[PDB]
Formats: sequence, structure tokens, C-alpha cells
Amino acid sequence: MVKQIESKTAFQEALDAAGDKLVVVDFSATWCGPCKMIKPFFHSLSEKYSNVIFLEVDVDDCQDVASESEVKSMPTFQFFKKGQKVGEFSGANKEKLEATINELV
Repeated sequence: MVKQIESKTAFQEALDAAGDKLVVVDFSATWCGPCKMIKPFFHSLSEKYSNVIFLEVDVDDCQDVASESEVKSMPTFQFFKKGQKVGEFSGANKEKLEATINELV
């Protein structure tokens, strides 16, 4: 399962609720081709890695969250443990997404 994060407070709440679990956050947009490509793969990964938390943030809806997070490229994946950003990359690269999960869990 993927949770759509739709407020700043929700984002913090999710990071807090994760305990020590890896959290991966997909910053995306409805107009982004590469984002649309990888969305079903992000969802399949969420069903595979039961002990990793998968979040989605829409950058047009949540412009200030994205800005605060220093997002500059669509899509961006950020990785957190205990609220701390432990990794990040941009672009819709399936292998890199799953490799990074397997590097950081």
C-alpha cells in the first residue's frame, strides 16, 4: 500500500509513525510522463516491502512541502529513517528505485 500525503502535518505524522522503518517518498505530478510510468511500480514495491513505508506527495497540490524538501526535479524520491533524510535521487529509474530501497532499509 501507498499512502497519499496531502498536508504538511500528515507528512510529519507519517515520518513519526514509521518508527525505525525506511520511508520512501515519491514527489510527483499528474503532468509528468516518467512519473506516470513508474507509479504502478512504486505501488507494486509497496506490496512487496511490507516493512517499508511508501508515501506520495503531489507537488502542485503541496508546493510548499515540495519546496521545503528542496525538490528540483520530477519525480524525486527521498528516503527517511527516524525523520532524517538518508537518501535521494531524481528521475523515474525503476532499478535505481528498488536498488536504493535495498541499500537503505
